[PDB]
Amino acid sequence: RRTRRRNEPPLDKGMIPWLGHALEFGKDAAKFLTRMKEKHGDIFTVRAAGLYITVLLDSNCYDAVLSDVASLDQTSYAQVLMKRIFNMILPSHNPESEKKRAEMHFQGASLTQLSNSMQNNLRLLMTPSEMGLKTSEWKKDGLFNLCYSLLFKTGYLTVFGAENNNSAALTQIYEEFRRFDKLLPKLARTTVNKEEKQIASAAREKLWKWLTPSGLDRKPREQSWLGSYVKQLQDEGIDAEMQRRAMLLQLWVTQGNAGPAAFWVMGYLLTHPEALRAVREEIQNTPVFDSVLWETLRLTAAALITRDVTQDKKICLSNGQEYHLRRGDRLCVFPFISPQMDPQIHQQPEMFQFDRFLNATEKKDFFKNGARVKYPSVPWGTEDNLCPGRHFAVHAIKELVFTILTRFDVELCDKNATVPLVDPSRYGFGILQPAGDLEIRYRIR
Ligand code: HEM
Ligand SMILES: CCCCCC/C=C/[C@@H]1[C@@H](C/C=C/CCCC(=O)O)[C@@H]2C[C@H]1N=N2
Ligand SMILES: CCCCCC/C=C/[C@@H]1[C@@H](C/C=C\CCCC(=O)O)[C@@H]2C[C@H]1N=N2
Ligand SMILES: CCCCCC/C=C\[C@@H]1[C@@H](C/C=C\CCCC(=O)O)[C@@H]2C[C@H]1N=N2
Repeated sequence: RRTRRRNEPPLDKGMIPWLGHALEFGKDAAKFLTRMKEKHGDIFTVRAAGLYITVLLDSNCYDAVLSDVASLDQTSYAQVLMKRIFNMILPSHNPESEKKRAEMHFQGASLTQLSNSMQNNLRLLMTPSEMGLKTSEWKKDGLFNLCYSLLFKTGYLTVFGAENNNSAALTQIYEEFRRFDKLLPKLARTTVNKEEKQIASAAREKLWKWLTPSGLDRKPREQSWLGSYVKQLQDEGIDAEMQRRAMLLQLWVTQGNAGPAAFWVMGYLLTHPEALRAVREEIQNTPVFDSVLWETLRLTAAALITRDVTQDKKICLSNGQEYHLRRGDRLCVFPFISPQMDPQIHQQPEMFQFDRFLNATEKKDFFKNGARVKYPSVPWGTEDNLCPGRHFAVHAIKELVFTILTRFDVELCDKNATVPLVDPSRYGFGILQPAGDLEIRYRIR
């Protein structure tokens, strides 16, 4: 029987013994945590599957709290998730030497080269023939499926240097990946039913084979990002089978957000003609588009930054009140709920307004009840630990949007359509994914 100690957050066990709020937290994390915020405020502790999870939603505390890596561990949870989702183990892996390299390969001159290759690869994949325009003037597709297809294939070819895969082989990989990706949330939660466990297992196995071209004598490039990664695993005594499985882990890490983000960007522009105009005008340093991307990320970048509490920690909210986390609990931080979707910070937060971050110049002054908000949106995580793939991802999103808007005419099938609702299963996992899709048609401009 867990009991609240002095200055611990509000405690909400739910009614189901042991299990607590696990189901509901899992089904839709935004709805459930919003519910709890309303009930309890900016900090509260929830029971889920025998564990107690403290959630911090006071955005000005995020950095200072998360900077404390002595009290807050990413690694052990990442292990469990790695096992549950990717059917993977990496005994004796040092995550530190590979965190450093991920940061170096995706910035500076290293990023310039990858971005160049990304551009070249996107051009190869946006040929009339690649766009399915060999049979008619117009081609019907879902905007989401199209945006993911194009960025997945570009990211893949660029980051893995997998030109060994032909046009139809890339389509097969993407489609298999999608079956895996679709199931990744349930898989992360251990909520997979019989059929879904089999589909997941089947997709993983095809991908493990396809992503490592075993039969080919392709000398590894050990100075590349992916090559140095495999070499490290090999030097750590990690067997060939696990190397093969790490490829699917690295595929998700690098390809599972950008295409989806580009979908939302395009979705919002196609449904907001004034935003589309201001972007199209600009396409002839891009302050407008910058704002459009940042708005899109406010609405759809929903990582649930999670940590295990390794030691008791005293924590302070903006009002000065003090709370105690206890060793063995989890801590979650959710910038989606606040600041991104906080109505006291961004008025009408459910609405896409392209200029939200433009003055009458970048808008940088934001407030909650007269308090300065340093970070009005937090898609890349916290200032101490910013996503190392962000510059690459933004480049890629720009490149797709630019290209589509310039070389294609793209129309919504239903003239009055809006962007689909969000598939709530996605909250916590990065860029959100549409419930259904946005039906479009396109042609060579
Ligand atoms: C729209 C695109 C993306 C978004 C919104 C996003 C979001 C995030 C967030 C919020 C974190 C912080 C995780 C944490 O603190 O626990 C993170 C970390 C990370 N991201 Fe991304 N990401 C994106 C794209 C990418 C891409 C394209 C790559 C690879 C090229 C990538 C690689 C990584 C890696 C390796 C980390 C781990 C940092 C660490 O904890 O050591 N991400 N991402
Ligand atoms: C505890 C899980 C840590 C996972 C560390 C690997 C980072 C993965 C990033 C992901 C962002 C994280 C989303 C929520 C993961 C939970 C967390 O990092 O606390 C996706 C893929 C890549 N960029 N975007
Ligand atoms: C939502 C995220 C789910 C994907 C799982 C993320 C996996 C994260 C691993 C992290 C730590 C996991 C295991 C390290 C210990 C290896 C072991 O003993 O199995 C970092 C980055 C990657 N490898 N090291
Ligand atoms: C990685 C963040 C996205 C996950 C979406 C929410 C799902 C599961 C967990 C939440 C609790 C909900 C169910 C507990 C089952 C997870 C487990 O067995 O570890 C919070 C955040 C994560 N760990 N604690």
